[PDB]
Amino acid sequence: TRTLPPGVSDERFDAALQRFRDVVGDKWVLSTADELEAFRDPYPVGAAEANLPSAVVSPESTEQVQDIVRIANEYGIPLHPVSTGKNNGYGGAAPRLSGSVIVKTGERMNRILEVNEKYGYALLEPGVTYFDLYEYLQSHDSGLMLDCPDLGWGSVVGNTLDRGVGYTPYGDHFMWQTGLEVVLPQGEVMRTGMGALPGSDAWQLFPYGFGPFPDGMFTQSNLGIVTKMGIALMQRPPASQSFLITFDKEEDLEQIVDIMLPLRINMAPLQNVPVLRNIFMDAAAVSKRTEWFDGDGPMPAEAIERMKKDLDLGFWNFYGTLYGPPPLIEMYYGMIKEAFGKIPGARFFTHEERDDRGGHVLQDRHKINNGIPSLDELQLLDWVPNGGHIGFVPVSAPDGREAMKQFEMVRNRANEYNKDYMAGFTIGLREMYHVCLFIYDTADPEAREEILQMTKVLVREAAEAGYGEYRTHNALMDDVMATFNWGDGALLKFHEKIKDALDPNGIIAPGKSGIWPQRFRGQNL
Amino acid sequence: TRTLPPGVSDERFDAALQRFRDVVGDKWVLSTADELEAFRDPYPVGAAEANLPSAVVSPESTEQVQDIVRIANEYGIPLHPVSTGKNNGYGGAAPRLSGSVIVKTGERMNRILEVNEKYGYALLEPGVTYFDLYEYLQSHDSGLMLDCPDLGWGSVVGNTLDRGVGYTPYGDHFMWQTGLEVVLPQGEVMRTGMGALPGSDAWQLFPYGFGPFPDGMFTQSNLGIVTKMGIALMQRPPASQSFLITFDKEEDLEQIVDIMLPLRINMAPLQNVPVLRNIFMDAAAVSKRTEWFDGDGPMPAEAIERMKKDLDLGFWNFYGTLYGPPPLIEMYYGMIKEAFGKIPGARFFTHEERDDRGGHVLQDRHKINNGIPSLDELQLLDWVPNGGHIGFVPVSAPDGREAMKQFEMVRNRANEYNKDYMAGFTIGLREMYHVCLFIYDTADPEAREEILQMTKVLVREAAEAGYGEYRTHNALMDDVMATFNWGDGALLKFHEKIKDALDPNGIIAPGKSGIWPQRFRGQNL
Ligand SMILES: Cc1cc2nc3c(=O)[nH]c(=O)nc-3n(C[C@H](O)[C@H](O)[C@H](O)COP(=O)(O)OP(=O)(O)OC[C@H]3O[C@@H](n4cnc5c(N)ncnc54)[C@H](O)[C@@H]3O)c2cc1C
Ligand SMILES: Cc1cc2nc3c(=O)[nH]c(=O)nc-3n(C[C@H](O)[C@H](O)[C@H](O)COP(=O)(O)OP(=O)(O)OC[C@H]3O[C@@H](n4cnc5c(N)ncnc54)[C@H](O)[C@@H]3O)c2cc1C
Ligand SMILES: [Cl-]
Repeated sequence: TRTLPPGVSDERFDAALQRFRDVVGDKWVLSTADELEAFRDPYPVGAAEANLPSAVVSPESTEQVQDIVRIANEYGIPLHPVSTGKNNGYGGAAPRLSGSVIVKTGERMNRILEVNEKYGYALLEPGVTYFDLYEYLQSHDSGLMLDCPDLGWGSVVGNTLDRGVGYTPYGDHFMWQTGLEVVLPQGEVMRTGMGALPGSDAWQLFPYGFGPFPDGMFTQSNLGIVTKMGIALMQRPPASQSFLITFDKEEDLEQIVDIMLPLRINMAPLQNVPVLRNIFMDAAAVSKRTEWFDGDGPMPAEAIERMKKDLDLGFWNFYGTLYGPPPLIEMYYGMIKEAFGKIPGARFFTHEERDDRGGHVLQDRHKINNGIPSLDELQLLDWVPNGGHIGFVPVSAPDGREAMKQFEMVRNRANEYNKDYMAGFTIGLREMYHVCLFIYDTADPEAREEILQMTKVLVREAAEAGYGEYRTHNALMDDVMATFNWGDGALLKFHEKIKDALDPNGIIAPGKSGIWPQRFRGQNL
Repeated sequence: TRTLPPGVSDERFDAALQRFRDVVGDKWVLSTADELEAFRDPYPVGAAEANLPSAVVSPESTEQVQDIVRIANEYGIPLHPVSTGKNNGYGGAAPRLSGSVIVKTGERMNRILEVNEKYGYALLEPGVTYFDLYEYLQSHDSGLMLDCPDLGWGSVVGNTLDRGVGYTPYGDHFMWQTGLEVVLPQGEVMRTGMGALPGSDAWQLFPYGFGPFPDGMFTQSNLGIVTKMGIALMQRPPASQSFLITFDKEEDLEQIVDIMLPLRINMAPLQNVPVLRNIFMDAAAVSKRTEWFDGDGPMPAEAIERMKKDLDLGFWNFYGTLYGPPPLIEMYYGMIKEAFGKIPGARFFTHEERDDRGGHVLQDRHKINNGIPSLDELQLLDWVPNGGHIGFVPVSAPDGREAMKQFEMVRNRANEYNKDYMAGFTIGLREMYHVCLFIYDTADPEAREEILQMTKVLVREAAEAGYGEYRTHNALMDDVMATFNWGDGALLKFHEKIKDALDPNGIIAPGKSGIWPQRFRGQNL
């Protein structure tokens, strides 16, 4: 049965589609069931269908975005803006609110507007992928490098707008975002920062501009459709070296984290984002689950030991990258070896010392940590048939006992649903993330429903222990925002007031981050 | 004549005052003419009286702040929140809107709530000064250091809330701010970030939390009264060394800036915030104008040469600090000397080589750059009798030709209004600030009016050249916000919509950053 926007008749929707076609062109509006299939969540959560788009509209310009927004206000049609729509693990391109129209800005708004070599920045449209930007930098013999997530096919802009992250020293994307242009919910256009000062050359140089600083309000947000965004770019160092440290025991996590923090907090000797990945995560990158175990339930201890031995990895595997002149790299690596070498059974390998199957993750991290985009990690999804994942990422203090508590409680819950504990821990400077990926058969309704029910429990149990998530899937946005309820839900009430003021017709991505406009509030959508 | 809130009778104001006394106590509400004199702008701008407070209220707790806000809503009383009220150069404690009540949060809300050594942060109430925090750190044998502005008597919180800055690697205060608690304009209380997740230990560890990131909306803002704020604190390095480079010629600025940028953008070898100060600024720090010139009009070339020779300084004076093990300091200093030494006439001095009168600024920067608070810079105000200053700080690209343009155009206008050109240039990573302090006799109505009219022209001329200011004085807030008018004033319209939604009764600091609530908009206040 045809997916329609809430409250919009078939006939009114057909009329609205024609209005959208008049703006963007006939071939740039998709609305048949088969056309829309590719815009459904590739990794669906829950057995029942959810997050169904009614159409996709691909504008070519900011003006076209403004016109689309105006039409949507006239008809009361919700709009879900994306850049490349590769938010896989958190819903893909699919809207939180079923019946919403996807506004795929990146399809045609895909220009690199400027890369400035001297000051080190890019000004981008949403369709510029990490692969696209890398190709530009390489072909122009740039001295700059980008910072990419694990998969290079996403958007420099879209990733930033969900507060996505990478692993170089510029890994905090939002931090390095500098200036944006946004179409607000009734169709008006605004530039932030020094972009608001006509003729300023400092849009990509100074983020704040004058007065209240608004750019963060457009991240994980439903307050507009971003059409341009700037980001700072780091100079490529003269040399780099990546390394792996394998740690043999599950319980080593406590000591690893307690050493990681002091080596990272001053940004040296751990100069990049430290990542600690468990054996399940590293095995999934290079092998299928059935290589190790084809039975029912959690993987047994004997099979875990076989993964470690066959791949020459530990239960916990630390990956890092060093940058600078060779003598600096040598000094930092010496410090790292001295510190982590206090853990019995730790073994060290550089990216030059591992050409085996087990070393494939090290080789991938060496690319990612050097701003070389990759799709190697798509192999994770071959862990089981029809593989998909959902991301579950609580934030906590960088403390070894806190890490052990999280490890144990998530693994306990995963075991109940016969899901592997595939996880790592990362630190920024002062904060810790528990990066959990649950991989499952997307073709199995039971597995889809298990994932939904399990992750709802994980969210609750984490919150009960004082951990909240930094980012989440469509299916969990209400649940996660409900955990941030200090002062009787004060934060959400604040967001709601702002949403209603900027979006009185309730058009833009209703329900993103649990923030619903008045007309949808309290309706179990 | 008694200063009253706009539209509020003597009798209604008296009733509101009594309600405030019922909340905070009789001695914590000030409302006599004599009491209020001390809360006037110490460095008034314009001949006519302006920015007059009607009262000062000193709450002891968040709950008291909430009750004050509720009372202000009921009686229509505008509230200007401050921490320590030392925003000298930009209005002091005085409200933009005459007749507003100052809410001096810092008088009694002055506790250090937490200093965490391991993760490196503080959680603070508004009344904690830089001197207060330094005394705490020293007395507890901390391994942390703070980042202070030039004068240590301000508030760690209040400074951050105006996007104030210091000069260590943690010089961007707002960047390192992590979590806040705020009373919104109708009296509800909210915590940002992980503070919104009850029981989280990560309020001061991870700034963003979940969903749209709002903390920037409370800086240079009138959207609430902040009651608590967290900030990250850097670990103190094992050693440090400060240095001065004197450059003899006015025209050397171009080359200095063009060398500064590449030495700073990678955060090495220039590890701290680079500052370049002119001879007027450095002379004023150590001497009176009449030492050099007692005549009418701009200082002649012969007197400028005498300042340089007697103080053994250049026209432009570069100050920097290096941190780390002695070998690292030596290497970086070598790189800096090699690079800047290409400018003919450059001379180098370390903080160990130069404890003469001219070197007093070097010794002060060595304190500031090491998180040691100081009030030595108050000596600037002795340049002339009854000395005050106004801050004028345009932002531009870190380009030598741009610097020369700004130098010349600001100096031209200063000369025309008989004001000394006291200025420096600083760079962040990618952006440049032209830090102008105009010192004048605050007791002279003509001088006050000249300052106002000159700075209005400077704001306009800067905007015409594509430069906007990062921060400004009460008297210039409307003018500066008017320059950020891309898209027919889109930015201000956005701010106004948010202001009216959160503050329907138009209570909090009307006119801050040029943002007026509906009831005051378009009224020439
Ligand atoms: C195995 C695996 C590994 C992963 N590793 C990482 C990783 O290392 N780091 C990481 O960050 N992610 C990671 N992800 C998640 C995901 O792949 C990336 O974050 C990806 O870059 C996001 O998709 P995108 O860039 O296409 O953004 P989009 O899907 O285009 O945008 C994401 C969201 O941002 C908002 N948005 C985007 N564009 C606009 C706009 N123009 N206007 C307004 N709002 C907009 C919307 O809410 C949208 O849903 C991983 C996923 C998988 C499956
Ligand atoms: C010679 C000289 C040198 C200076 N050098 C520097 C320098 O190096 N760096 C720099 O940043 N400044 C500098 N200043 C400016 C000024 O001294 C400082 O920034 C000072 O720290 C600001 O005053 P404060 O900390 O008392 O903040 P306050 O005056 O208390 O607050 C400043 C503003 O922030 C807001 N605010 C404060 N508290 C709250 C609250 N609780 N809730 C809501 N809003 C609030 C208000 O708008 C308020 O007016 C200099 C000034 C002079 C005269
Ligand atoms: Cl409120």
